[PDB]
Order: sequence, then C-alpha cells, then structure tokens
Amino acid sequence: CPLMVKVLDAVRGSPAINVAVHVFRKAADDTWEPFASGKTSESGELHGLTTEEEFVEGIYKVEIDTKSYWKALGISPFHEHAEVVFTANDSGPRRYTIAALLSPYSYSTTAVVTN
Amino acid sequence: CPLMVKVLDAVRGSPAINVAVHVFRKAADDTWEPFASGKTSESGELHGLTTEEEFVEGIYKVEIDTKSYWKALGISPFHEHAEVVFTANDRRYTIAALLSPYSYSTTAVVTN
Amino acid sequence: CPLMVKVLDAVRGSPAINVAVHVFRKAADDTWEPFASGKTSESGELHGLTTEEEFVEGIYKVEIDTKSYWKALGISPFHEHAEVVFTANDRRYTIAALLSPYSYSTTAVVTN
Amino acid sequence: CPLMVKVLDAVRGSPAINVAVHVFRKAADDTWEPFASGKTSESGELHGLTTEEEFVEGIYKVEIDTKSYWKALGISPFHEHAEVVFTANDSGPRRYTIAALLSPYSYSTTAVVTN
Ligand SMILES: O=C(O)CCON=C1c2ccccc2-c2ccccc21
Ligand SMILES: O=C(O)CCON=C1c2ccccc2-c2ccccc21
Repeated sequence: CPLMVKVLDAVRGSPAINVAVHVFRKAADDTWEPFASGKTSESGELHGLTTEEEFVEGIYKVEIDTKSYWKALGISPFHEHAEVVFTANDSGPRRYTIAALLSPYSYSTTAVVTN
Repeated sequence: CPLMVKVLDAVRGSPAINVAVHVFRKAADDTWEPFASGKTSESGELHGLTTEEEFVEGIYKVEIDTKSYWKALGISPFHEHAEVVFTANDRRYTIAALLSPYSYSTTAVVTN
Repeated sequence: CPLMVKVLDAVRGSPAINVAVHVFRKAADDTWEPFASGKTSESGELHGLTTEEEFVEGIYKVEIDTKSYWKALGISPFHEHAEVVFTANDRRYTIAALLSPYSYSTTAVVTN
Repeated sequence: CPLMVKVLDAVRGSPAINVAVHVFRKAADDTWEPFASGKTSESGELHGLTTEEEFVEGIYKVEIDTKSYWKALGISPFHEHAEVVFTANDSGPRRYTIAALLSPYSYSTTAVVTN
C-alpha cells in the first residue's frame, strides 16, 4: 500500500474515525483531478486508496475533511479542511503515510516516507 | 490589522524569515481570487495584509511557500507549501505555522 | 528579559490565560531548585521571570500546569503538566506551548 | 501491551530509531522510581516495557532521550529530553500509546488511550 493516511484526535486522545479524505493529482492542464477518496476506519487509518501501478509520479493533494469531523461532534472548528500537498515518486516508488493530528483550532501533519 | 501571519522554524528555533505568503479569497464561482501577499519579516511575521473594510466574511486560503524556504537553506522538504483554509466570521486572526522539513503545524489564535 | 513563556489553547484558538508556570534550575546535587514562577497574562504570556544577571548557563526546567488549566474549563486532560528541560548556553529564549487535552507541542524560539 | 511509545523524526520524515526511553513511577515517598526502559526499534516503536499486572495505577513519567538522538546525528538540539507525565489506570486498566514527533527545537507528544 503506497499511500496511507492516519488521523488522530488531540481532544479525546483517540483515532479520528470516519474522517472523509479526498486525494487529487495535479493534471497536465494544471488543475486538480480526483484521484482517490475514502474514510478513516475505527483505528483512524485509511488504506487502499491506490496501487503501486496507479500511483505514478506527480503532485498530489490529500484533503482531510476536518470541519465535517468536528461539526459531527458539536464543535465549530477553525479550518475548512487540512490540505497536504506534495510531489510523489519523483525518485522512484516510495511508500507514504500522511499523519494528521487534529484539534479544533490547530492541526499538524507529518509525512513518513519509506523506500 | 484583522489578519496576521507568524512563521517559525523548528529546526533552528527561530522565526522563518523571507517566507512568501499568498492569501486568496474564494469567489462565487468557487475559484481562488488573489487577495493579499507578502514575505515574512525578520521576526517571521507578516502584517498589513488587509484592513477591516476589505476583510469581509468569506472563505480564505493562506498559502505559505515552505518549499522555497527549505530550498534556500539547502534542505530537502516534503510539502509543496502549507495551506490554511478557513471562514472569516464576524475579530483579529493570527495564523501561525511551525515548520519542519517533513512536518508542519498550524494554529489560529483568534482574539479581541 | 532573557526568558519568556507563551501558552496557547488549541481547542479555543486563544491564549491560555492564568496558567501557572514554575521554573527550576538544576543544582550541583542534581535536584531542581525553584527559580522563577508566575501565571500567564491575558495574552497567554509570562514575562519578567528573570534578568540577564540571574539567568546564567545551566540546565533549567519549565513546568506548565496544564492539568489545572483544563480542569478549570471542565475538560478532562491527559498530562499532569508539560515539562520543558533545556540548557541555557551563552540569547533571548521564548518557550512556547500549544495545548490540547491529550496532546501538547513545545517550541523554543531563540533570538538576538 | 498496555504501554507503548512511538517516535517520529520530523526532519527526515521517518521513524526515530534507537531512541532511549526511561519510564518512572511516582513512589509513596513522592520520588520517581525506575519502572522500565528500552529503545525504539527500526519502526520507531518501543513495545514490551511492562505487563498488565505490573502496570498498576499511579503517576508515570516517560522520559524520551531526544538530546542523545539528535547529537548522534550531528545536530545540537534545544531540549535535554522530552518528558511525558500522566496518571495511569485510575479508572481501571487502559492501553496507552505515547507518540512523540521530534524536531531539533520543537517536539509534540500525543497520548492515544484505549479501553
Ligand atoms: O505531528 C503530526 O502531524 C504527526 C503526529 O502523529 N503522530 C503519529 C502517531 C500517533 C499515535 C500513534 C501512531 C502514530 C503515527 C503513525 C505513523 C505516522 C505518524 C504517526
Ligand atoms: O505549533 C503551532 O502551530 C503553534 C506553535 O506556535 N507557537 C507560537 C509562537 C512561538 C514563539 C513566539 C510567538 C508565537 C506565537 C504567536 C501567536 C500565535 C501562535 C504563536
């Protein structure tokens, strides 16, 4: 699995479950084409977005729908979503984990990239 | 000054200086219209982006050119940039970003 | 003002006000001697902890009473406190802390 | 495994490997008794510190030896170590993961607690 997303909730100290994630790839004409989407599981993970074959070099945007997450918990958060944008596979295939840690007015995101 | 940006460098423990920041407002057609831009000062801050008159309710995007920052330091970064997207609803907004090569955090400090 | 503390609340997007902070210096016997303390202001800051004369090289601990902060808000936190331990080596040190109930980050901004 | 530690390196975007971790428990006489120790693996994880039986209620300190980590990489970091202090198991047994994300002048730590 070359692209995985892991999301944690900093208020509850738990996985962030049922978080919607939309992945896009920057096209030849410079716009963002839909690439993959899904929702985090009970462990706050999202696997199976793509395949090695499909996940070619390019600029990708991983959009994490943080607002919908907080709103469903009664919280009115600051951000609309958390967007993570990166060049992938430009030195050959790598495995990427995009981790996000969420609070209503703050988030962090870290990439763990392995070869 | 209704909107301020503060950027920090977590490798060096310092303000991130000369970091380009572009702000956009979302238009009725769902595109991002350029709104404000500048480069962070010696204190890692960018003030004077707007005025209260100009900064009406709406969805804004603040794009922080983190890639160029790291490149200038000779360090290979992960992200193309850091994007911060939020609705301005009617005080003073401080968007802060703490930068590392493969990680960043962003926090909104909203005050009167 | 060689040592400043800044505390932020990541749930509310605000300075963390009235947060008690205790600073200690490590003594020759490896114990922590009380050094400075105060409570954060309305801007989440604590200034005037020391002077340059007093703030000699050595290992310091800054303890931030995060548990009491959350309790006062009716929120159940994880940590007993946030501890920040570092060697002062000879400028101006700003210890910043971003607080959430089950998470915190701390950053040193060291400048001239 | 009721207590696990996971450490990531924010400069390299990788697990933080061979990080020394020392765990202490606050004693009856108010001092910190050694409780467990170990080092993170190639995945940046440390399992097997304790057992359910041994990990009774108490105040614990997880000390992460961040300085030694950075120094071994040629970096002179700000902090001596990252200390995480918490009451454990005071509402019955829980599983705790103490995650730390490291940069030379900054770190964050998050607890994920499951029942
Ligand atoms: O600061 C950020 O955004 C990153 C902070 O996330 N911490 C991460 C974390 C926390 C608890 C349990 C597992 C993981 C994990 C696994 C793989 C990759 C990253 C992380
Ligand atoms: O980790 C994050 O995203 C938050 C970390 O930022 N720390 C902040 C910080 C650090 C040093 C000096 C001044 C400030 C500041 C001012 C206004 C608002 C936020 C912050």
